[PDB]
Amino acid sequence: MSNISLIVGLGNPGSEYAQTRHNAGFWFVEQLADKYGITLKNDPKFHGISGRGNIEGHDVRLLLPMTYMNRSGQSVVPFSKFYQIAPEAILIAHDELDMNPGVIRLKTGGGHGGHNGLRDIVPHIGPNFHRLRIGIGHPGSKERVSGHVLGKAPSNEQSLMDGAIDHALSKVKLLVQGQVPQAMNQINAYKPA
Repeated sequence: MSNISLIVGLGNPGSEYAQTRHNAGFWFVEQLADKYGITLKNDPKFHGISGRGNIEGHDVRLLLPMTYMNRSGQSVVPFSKFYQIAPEAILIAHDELDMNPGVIRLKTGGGHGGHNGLRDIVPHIGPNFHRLRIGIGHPGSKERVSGHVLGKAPSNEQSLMDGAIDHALSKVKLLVQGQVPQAMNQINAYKPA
């Protein structure tokens, strides 16, 4: 299998969004970057914040689109094209309404599932990239989805999501080493302590 060589976190820019559930992907990638001492720098050519460095023996690029969520493809698409990174070598971390806080899954392929960041990406690179689906819960009804994803979780739910993210961070070594089925088994088996 392709090694994962580009890890993208989805989210919105600005301090008013930094703690909102829709930035779960940013939380994952920011934490990963700091764990391996990869510096995320302003990258206006690709409408994002990006870095590059060694993660467990492999040279990996990290990307945070600064386009706002619904326009994420304006960063991800030209970045991945410029560095000639195939979709199969890309992992995209994002919030997942259909899983609860504390649930985290690695998925390969498929569509956007209504996620408006993924919606802006799949059309242009196709579906065959990996996704880290970070459960943020669903608020009961369709009307309250926007307020849920653009709001801050309470403490209890935030701990659960943080626990799930910690767990996936510990499996990034398998991902960058090309052991995607192993990583999928091990991520998808997580349950909180």
